[PDB]
Amino acid sequence: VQFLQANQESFMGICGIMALASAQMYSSFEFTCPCLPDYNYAYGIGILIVPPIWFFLLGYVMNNNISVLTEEWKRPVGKDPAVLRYMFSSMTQRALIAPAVWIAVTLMDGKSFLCAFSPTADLSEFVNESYQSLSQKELLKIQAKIPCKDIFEEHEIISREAATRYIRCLSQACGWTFLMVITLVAFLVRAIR
Amino acid sequence: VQFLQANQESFMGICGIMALASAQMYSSFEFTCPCLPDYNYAYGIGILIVPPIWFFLLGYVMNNNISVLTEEWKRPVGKDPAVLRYMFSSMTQRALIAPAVWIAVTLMDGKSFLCAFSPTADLSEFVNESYQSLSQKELLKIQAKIPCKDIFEEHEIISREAATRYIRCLSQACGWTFLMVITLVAFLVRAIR
Amino acid sequence: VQFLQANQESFMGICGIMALASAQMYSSFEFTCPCLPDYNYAYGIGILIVPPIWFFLLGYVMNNNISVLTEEWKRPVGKDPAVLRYMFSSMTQRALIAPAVWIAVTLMDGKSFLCAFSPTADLSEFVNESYQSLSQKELLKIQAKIPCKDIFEEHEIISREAATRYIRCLSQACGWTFLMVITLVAFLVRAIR
Amino acid sequence: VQFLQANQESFMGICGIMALASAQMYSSFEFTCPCLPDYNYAYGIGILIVPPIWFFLLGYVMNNNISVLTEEWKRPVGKDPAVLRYMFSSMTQRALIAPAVWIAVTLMDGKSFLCAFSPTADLSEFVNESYQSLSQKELLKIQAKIPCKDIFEEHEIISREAATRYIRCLSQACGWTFLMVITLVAFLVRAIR
Amino acid sequence: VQFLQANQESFMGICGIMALASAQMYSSFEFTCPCLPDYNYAYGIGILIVPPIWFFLLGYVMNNNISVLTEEWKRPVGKDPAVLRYMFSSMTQRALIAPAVWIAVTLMDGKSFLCAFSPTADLSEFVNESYQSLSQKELLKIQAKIPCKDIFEEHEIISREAATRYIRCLSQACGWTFLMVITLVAFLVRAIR
Amino acid sequence: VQFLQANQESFMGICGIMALASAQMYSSFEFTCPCLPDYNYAYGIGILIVPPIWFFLLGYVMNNNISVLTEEWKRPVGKDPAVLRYMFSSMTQRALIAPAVWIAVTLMDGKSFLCAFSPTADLSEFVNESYQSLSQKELLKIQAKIPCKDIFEEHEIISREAATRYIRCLSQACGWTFLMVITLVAFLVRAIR
Amino acid sequence: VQFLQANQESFMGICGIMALASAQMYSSFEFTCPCLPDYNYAYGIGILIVPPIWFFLLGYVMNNNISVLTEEWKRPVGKDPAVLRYMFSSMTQRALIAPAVWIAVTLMDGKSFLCAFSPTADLSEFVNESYQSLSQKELLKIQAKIPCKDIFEEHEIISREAATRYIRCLSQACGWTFLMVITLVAFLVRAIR
Ligand SMILES: *[C@@H]1O[C@H](CO)[C@@H](O)[C@H](O)[C@H]1NC(C)=O
Ligand SMILES: *[C@@H]1O[C@H](CO)[C@@H](O)[C@H](O)[C@H]1NC(C)=O
Ligand SMILES: *[C@@H]1O[C@H](CO)[C@@H](O)[C@H](O)[C@H]1NC(C)=O
Ligand SMILES: *[C@@H]1O[C@H](CO)[C@@H](O)[C@H](O)[C@H]1NC(C)=O
Ligand SMILES: *[C@@H]1O[C@H](CO)[C@@H](O)[C@H](O)[C@H]1NC(C)=O
Ligand SMILES: *[C@@H]1O[C@H](CO)[C@@H](O)[C@H](O)[C@H]1NC(C)=O
Ligand SMILES: *[C@@H]1O[C@H](CO)[C@@H](O)[C@H](O)[C@H]1NC(C)=O
Repeated sequence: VQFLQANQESFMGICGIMALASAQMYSSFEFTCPCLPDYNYAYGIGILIVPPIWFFLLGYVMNNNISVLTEEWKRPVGKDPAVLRYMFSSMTQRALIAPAVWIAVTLMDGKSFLCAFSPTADLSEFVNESYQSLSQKELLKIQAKIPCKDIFEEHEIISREAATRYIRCLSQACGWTFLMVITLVAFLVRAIR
Repeated sequence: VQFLQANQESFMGICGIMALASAQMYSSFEFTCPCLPDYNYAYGIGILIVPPIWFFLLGYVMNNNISVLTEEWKRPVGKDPAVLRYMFSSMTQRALIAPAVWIAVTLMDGKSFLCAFSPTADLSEFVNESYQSLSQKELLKIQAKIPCKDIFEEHEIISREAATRYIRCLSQACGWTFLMVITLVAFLVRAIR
Repeated sequence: VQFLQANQESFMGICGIMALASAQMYSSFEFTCPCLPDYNYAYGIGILIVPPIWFFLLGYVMNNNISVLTEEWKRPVGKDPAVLRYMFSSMTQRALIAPAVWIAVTLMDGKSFLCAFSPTADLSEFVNESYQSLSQKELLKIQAKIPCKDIFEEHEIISREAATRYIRCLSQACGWTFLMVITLVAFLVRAIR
Repeated sequence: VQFLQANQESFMGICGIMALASAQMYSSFEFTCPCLPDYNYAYGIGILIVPPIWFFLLGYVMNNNISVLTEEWKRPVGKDPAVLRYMFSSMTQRALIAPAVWIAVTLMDGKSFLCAFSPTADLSEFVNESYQSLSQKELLKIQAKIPCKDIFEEHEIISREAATRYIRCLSQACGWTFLMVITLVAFLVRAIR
Repeated sequence: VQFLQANQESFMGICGIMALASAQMYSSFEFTCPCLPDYNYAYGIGILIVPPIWFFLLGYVMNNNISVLTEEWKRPVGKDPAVLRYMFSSMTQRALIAPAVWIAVTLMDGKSFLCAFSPTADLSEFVNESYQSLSQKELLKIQAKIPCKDIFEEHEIISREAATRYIRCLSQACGWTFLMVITLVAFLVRAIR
Repeated sequence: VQFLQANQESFMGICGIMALASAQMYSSFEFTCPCLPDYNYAYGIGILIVPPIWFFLLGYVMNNNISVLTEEWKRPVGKDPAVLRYMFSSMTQRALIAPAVWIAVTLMDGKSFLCAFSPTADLSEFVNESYQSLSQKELLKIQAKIPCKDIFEEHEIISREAATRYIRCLSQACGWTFLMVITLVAFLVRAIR
Repeated sequence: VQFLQANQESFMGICGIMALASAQMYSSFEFTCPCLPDYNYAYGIGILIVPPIWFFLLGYVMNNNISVLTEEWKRPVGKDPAVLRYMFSSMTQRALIAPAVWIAVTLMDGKSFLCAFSPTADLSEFVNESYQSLSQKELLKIQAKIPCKDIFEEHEIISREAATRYIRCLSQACGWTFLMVITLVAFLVRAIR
């Protein structure tokens, strides 16, 4: 939370104020994995996918030049040819910021990955040597409870903390690759056009 | 609480100051489920319904142009035809902000859902296999105590934490659908009129 | 306490500065129920009643136009007829704010209700089935100790937490009804006069 | 401590800055009852009495018009008759603020009352039924240790927490009566002169 | 620490900024009594005596008019007779502030008194009745360890907390007498010269 | 986190604002060593290497003179000869700040060193005397779990805390050498060119 | 950390901003004694010696008049004779501030002394009476672990807390002597030149 208060007053700005808004909203959001073999994937991917869509729509709405764009696109011939495209692309670029920040933040803190890819993941290195031959339905039901400290009661079968750290490392690697690709794309866009 | 201090000074504004007011008021509100089979639904739905109504009335009151609206609507013919409707609709739109923020915040933190829909919910996956045949009145009385950590003393029958996470996920899904529908409506309103 | 720091700088104001003053004073006030069958009601109703009276007097005192009102009311004929009534009613309205805030805050946090109406309340649903036939003097003395966690040592007779939550819900319902009635009255006053 | 930071910037002032100074000084003062039958009363009454005297002297000193008052009172005839009395009374009134704040704060938090009036108080309702006949010297020595959690080791004789709450309620009642009388006096002074 | 942040911005000042500097420096200073019969007195009196001397020297150094004073005192006859004495006395008075604040703060928090006067103090009321006849060298070595919670392991001989509270009360009494005498002297100085 | 809030407002700046950005980002980054003999080195070196590369790219992007550099380098002959090189080198120098801050901070807090060089390190002084003759594959697998408090369960073989402190000291030595070399290079650059 | 935030805004300054920088950097630095008989002295003296050297170099670099000094010292005859020496000495004096602050802070908090002089110190008063005759190599290895709470497991031989307090007192005495000598030197410099 201190990171938001620090990065504040930097723009001082409406463009770079939704970024800290999304970051702080994630910081004050109670992630709760259902820890069920059926609804884990859905919940994880939903937390990963839906809030950025909503932030996109919100950034499109809060821009004071949607009215003019609608008025011009509505006429068969509006009062120029492509200053409209300019402000439209500027609006889209300004809007695309907060979704990227949300996705980066939720990837660096690998809760959604841990909640989503836990039941199906291949954890054969962490499963105990005694219970190394059992129905994968049992392993599904057990591994589903890994992101839940309070519900997991199968310490004699799978080390919970080892698998947690493994999947969190995977999630952080993915987040860093995402950040690098995004920054390269921004570099090309600013250096070409 | 840090989210409110961060989002402050953004408008700097009386319109976008009731939003943080309602958010902070929820943050500093001691939600207390009665954990009784009779008054759970009432308390949950009341916390969900009444404070937004009060915020609506308050936002209507704090606007300095209710006096002029009353004076004009009181005359059979006032000193124009529809600049009154304009300021009235502006007042209503400004007022409708804080109820939406309250409902969104109280849905993302699924306490009201957990308090309200716990006694009647169908929790057959979490009920123990031994006590899978008993009077639904007993299950009513037991499930009523799920939102109360201090009162629940039936660990041999129902896993409390699993059901809590389940209902909290449901509540968060509902909150996200609410936010998306609200944002789409705002988008249409700003893009048409 | 963060709510006061957030709502600060909003008026920026002497009128809307006693509200946060009373709220913060309640936040930093050590409520201590005597937990005796004789002095519970007195203490609860006193905490509910006296501080708003004091805030009323204080708001009357801190207004710089009591001297002029006294000087005019003292003369048999003062130097107009009813600009005095105007400033007097404005002073009274400005003063009536902080008592309302104090009463609302102390009702939402149902300590005074829990301290006051505990010894006399009808708690027959929470009393154990074994001790369901005993002198109501015994129940008086026992229920008096409900708001005190450190003094209550009768867990085999009455569930303390259940009764606490029950009475806190009642208090919050009363507080919400109070807020709604107050806001309706303010609405009528602003819309008529 | 948050109350001081909140009430700050309100005057923005040298008059209403010693009030928060005294309040904060009490907040950051380590009250330590000696818990001995001989020095309890002395310590309690001293903490109640001496700091307000010191604040009075300090408020008299920090006012830049003591030099002129001394120079005029020193002459047999000074260069008017009673503008001196005016500034003297203004200085005295400005000085009398911080002692009142200190006394109110130290009364609302009933430590000085608990430390002072504990050894001599009549606690016959809290003394156990077994030890209801013993030399009042023993009760003196025992009750002296009531404000000390770490020293009290006579739980089989007197309930410490009950007596603590009782005396704290008495102290808060006294503090509220003090505040009411002070505010009434200020009201009369402002409404008459 | 909140007291310093509160008293800040009051002067807004270089004179009244060393006071909060010394107070905060004491607040962030790790007092560590050696708890040995030989070096307790030395450490206590040193913490009481040396830092105020250093603050005196520092306040003398940070004043931009020592160069002129040296240049004038160096000449046999400088370019007036006693405007030098005026600025010298003003410098000395400005410098004497921080030592007083340090001494007051370190007296109100009776650590230095507890560390210094513990081995030699007469604690015959707290010593157990069994060990009331033993070589005062043993009592010296034992009482030396009173300010150290981690080292004291003689609970069967002397109550540590009782003696701690006793000596802390003595220290606070001394601190209050010091503050009163200082304020009286300042009053006389401002009212005479 | 307080260090960032303190060093803020110092530049008041876009150049010296990415430094605190990177420092705060490290402060709010959840380092999680996988504690596996295969992926420890990779994770440690990645955390050490990749974020500074990303900060370099970001500092290159956020500078408003990449467009002009591209436009000039694109032409066979641009509209001078080497004012381009000047602004290019200034941009590169401004960009190189945040990577250095990240590397210094992550070296002073020896987590990456502890995670990376733990499985291969030579810890023969800390290994117990009983298990001083065993397959280095066993020691590899065991030492891999040293940075994980929750996973390490081999206290009868290797002291975890001793090895942790050893490797953290090594990391801090490396960080200090890095800082010294960087500062010497900056000194030469500023004193020559 | 609050001391830095308090002493901030005092200069408001680039000269007196490195002082708080070094103080805060020490506050947010994880001191970790290796607790080995060979590398304790090295680590302690290094933490005491190297960071002030780096702060000296940094303060020399951040001053905007090293370029002019180099340009003038480079010529056989520069465009006056000794205004160069003036700005050079001013730069050196401004640079010497932060090393002094670092050394003072690290001496008042006697970790470096405790880490460095623990293995070689003469602790014959704290060593148990049973183990008062043993090879000083054993005492070396044991005393090396005194600054480490988690590693020290020889409570039957040496009291760890007593020796810790002893060495911390020694370190604080040294720090106070350092501060006094530094202030006297500054006094002489300001009063003579
Ligand atoms: C594996 O299972 C055995 C029981 O067969 C148990 O004793 C052992 O502690 C388990 N180990 C792990 C790492 O789960
Ligand atoms: C279910 O009930 C049995 C008793 O028949 C008990 O042993 C078991 O622990 C219970 N399990 C759960 C998950 O409630
Ligand atoms: C009720 O009293 C019985 C003793 O007759 C006791 O065993 C039981 O735990 C009590 N239950 C409650 C809810 O107080
Ligand atoms: C009163 O004393 C008796 C011993 O006679 C003891 O058993 C009981 O717990 C005591 N009760 C209280 C409230 O002190
Ligand atoms: C005093 O010493 C006796 C042993 O003779 C011990 O039983 C008792 O607890 C001690 N009391 C105190 C207050 O030290
Ligand atoms: C070393 O191993 C032995 C068992 O042979 C055990 O008793 C001892 O505690 C161990 N010591 C350490 C420091 O690991
Ligand atoms: C000293 O060693 C003896 C064993 O000979 C032990 O009983 C005693 O507790 C030890 N005391 C200290 C202070 O180390």
